[PDB]
Amino acid sequence: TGNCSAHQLCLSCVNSAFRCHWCKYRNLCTHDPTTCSFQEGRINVSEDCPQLVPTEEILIPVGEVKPITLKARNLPQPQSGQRGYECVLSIQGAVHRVPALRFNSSSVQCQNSSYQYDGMDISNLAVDFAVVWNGNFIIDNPQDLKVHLYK
Ligand SMILES: *[C@@H]1O[C@H](CO)[C@@H](O)[C@H](O)[C@H]1NC(C)=O
Ligand SMILES: *[C@@H]1O[C@H](CO)[C@@H](O)[C@H](O)[C@H]1NC(C)=O
Ligand SMILES: *[C@@H]1O[C@H](CO)[C@@H](O)[C@H](O)[C@H]1NC(C)=O
Ligand SMILES: [Cl-]
Ligand code: NA
Ligand code: NA
Repeated sequence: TGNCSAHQLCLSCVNSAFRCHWCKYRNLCTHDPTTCSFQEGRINVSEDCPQLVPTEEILIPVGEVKPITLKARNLPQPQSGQRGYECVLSIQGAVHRVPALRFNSSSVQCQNSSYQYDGMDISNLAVDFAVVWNGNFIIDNPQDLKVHLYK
């Protein structure tokens, strides 16, 4: 027994021993699935959670306008008034937000941007990033995927 609400993302939530459900449009974990917005928002097992899936090295050359195309599963369609998708990258301690597009439930793309980083001897920089929607609803990234900027 415990507060399902303490789980911050879907995968932790549905894997809880507390017996919890994830509300994908409200972005919260609950013991009572009736607190989700509607039935289709209720996630009960990990395979149904929104998540990025394993992919080969995401390689973006510095100083060139490029999109970043990410493979996923179960990405939610925003409800009325909810904001869409963004990529949030931490590059050497600074946060960059890039507009993104959900092409479908299995594909999200950070839209065209150029990227830079400091360091003449770093030929390939691993960058922490999140895909979010509605400002701060984070998509689970269980394989710990990184963006790799390269020189
Ligand atoms: C924790 O769960 C109890 C129900 O067992 C509830 O009364 C309380 O509001 C919950 N707290 C939070 C912060 O969700
Ligand atoms: C993205 O940027 C490249 C390079 O500037 C450009 O050639 C391409 O047309 C752009 N694509 C979109 C969809 O804006
Ligand atoms: C999802 O969108 C991408 C990009 O447009 C496309 O390549 C892919 O085939 C789509 N997948 C499905 C199942 O529609
Ligand atoms: Cl919901
Ligand atoms: Na969500
Ligand atoms: Na992942």
